[PDB]
Amino acid sequence: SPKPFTFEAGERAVLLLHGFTGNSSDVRMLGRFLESKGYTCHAPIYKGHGVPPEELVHTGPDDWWQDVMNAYEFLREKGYQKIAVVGLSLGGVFSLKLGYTVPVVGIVPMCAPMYIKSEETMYQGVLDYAREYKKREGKAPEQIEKEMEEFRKTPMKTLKALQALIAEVRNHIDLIYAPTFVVQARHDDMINTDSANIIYNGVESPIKQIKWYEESGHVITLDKEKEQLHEDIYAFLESLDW
Repeated sequence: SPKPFTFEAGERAVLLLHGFTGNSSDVRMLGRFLESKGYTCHAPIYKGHGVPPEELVHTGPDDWWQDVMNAYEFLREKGYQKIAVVGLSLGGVFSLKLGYTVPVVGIVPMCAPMYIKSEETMYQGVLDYAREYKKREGKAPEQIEKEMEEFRKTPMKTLKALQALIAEVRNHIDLIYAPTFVVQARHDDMINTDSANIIYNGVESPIKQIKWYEESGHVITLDKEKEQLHEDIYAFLESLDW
């Protein structure tokens, strides 16, 4: 069962944030890589995440943002003053929000959405996650159907709040001056890839870069170009003034 992680190495720290329906496993390989390069890493798990999908629908972005802020403070409290933030998908949106909320050395949003899917589409996405999760539990197709029958009886009321979160950060990214590396998969079937240009163009950061990953999908940390992504993130972090 996935759990948060903290790898303590050198004095430079990186906060790693996962995406909606994701968990710390989505950033664990990047954490081990950065630890091996001497960076301290911490990845939380948002409320309703890394547990049975049944628990997700009762949580929302107000809960998940508390987890993000508590994670930042966890690093600070351990004496790591200088923190970069790297985030996948929704974690990338939270990376941007931390970037104008609290002191950070740099931000790497990876496949972060700047625009809104419908509540129906977002809900379908939760349903897909729930079924994929039960498949990975090795449950028989019959058992999955019966469980999803039950699951569909409860709506997820916090989805309007997630739409509102995305629009709010979209409209505040002009407050960001921190060095920003925008990462985007070229073909991403989960988000509008125009988001990447919106972030790149919309921040006030004097120091910024963007890279497109040509053969990757949305969950880019788990996909086939992760080795390159790891090197690119490290090169970016090495270029910053800690």
